[PDB]
Amino acid sequence: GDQRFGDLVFRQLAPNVWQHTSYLDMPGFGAVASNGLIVRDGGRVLVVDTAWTDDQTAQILNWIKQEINLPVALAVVTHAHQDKMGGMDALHAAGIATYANALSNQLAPQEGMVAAQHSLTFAANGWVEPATAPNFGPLKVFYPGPGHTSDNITVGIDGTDIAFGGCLIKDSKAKSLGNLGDADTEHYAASARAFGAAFPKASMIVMSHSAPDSRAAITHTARMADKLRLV
Ligand SMILES: CC1=C(S[C@@H]2CN[C@H](C(=O)N(C)C)C2)C(C(=O)O)=N[C@H]1[C@H](C(=O)O)[C@@H](C)O
Ligand SMILES: [Zn+2]
Ligand SMILES: [Zn+2]
Repeated sequence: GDQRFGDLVFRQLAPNVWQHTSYLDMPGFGAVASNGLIVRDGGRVLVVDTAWTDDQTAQILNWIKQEINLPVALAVVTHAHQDKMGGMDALHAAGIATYANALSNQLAPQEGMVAAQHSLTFAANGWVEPATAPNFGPLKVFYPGPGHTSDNITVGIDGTDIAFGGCLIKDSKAKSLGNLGDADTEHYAASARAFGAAFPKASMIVMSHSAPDSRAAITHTARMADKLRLV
């Protein structure tokens, strides 16, 4: 079901949802996949996560313009690392309104990211304060607590069985939790379980670094995280 477009791969998940995949090329690293989402919300398109680079992100915009040809109303990025926020300048050059966790915007300069134009804040139960996420349509944004990073956020897509874990969630066969340099090893497992609880009807779990998985992804991530906590 994957389709190549330039150096990107797109996979349709639902009538109005596609996963975008881009691959990092510095000289020094493998071709590392990163996934995000494209959501058609009627007469506009919503983007979750940039690609690694501005150029790659501009390719995503060209795919959208060709294959959907509606205006991109907004992008939300799920934390301040390159694979999620590397393409902010391309979004801004295209005049797209960008949203991130307030904490992601505060971290951005230290991480080398361009901050999003707008800051999301969250209630104590983890749900985005809806004043800070105006006209998000089907995107249900949830901060599950610190895990992969302090600022990681997650997104459910209303009307579908899809929830997006970002880099918080790893696939049910993953051997490790990936990059833990910025991780909160005490709270990670609870944050993975909270994501599962926030979207209890989602049966397709989309994540940054593997194909869409079942809910087993969530329970396998929380286990690896608790193993890490107890060492
Ligand atoms: C580096 C990237 C990683 S670690 C990585 C992805 N899966 C890898 C792997 O070794 N597999 C065997 C699948 C290595 C992750 C991550 O594990 O979540 N994401 C990026 C970095 C990150 O998100 O922390 C970039 C954004 O700095
Ligand atoms: Zn990350
Ligand atoms: Zn990642």
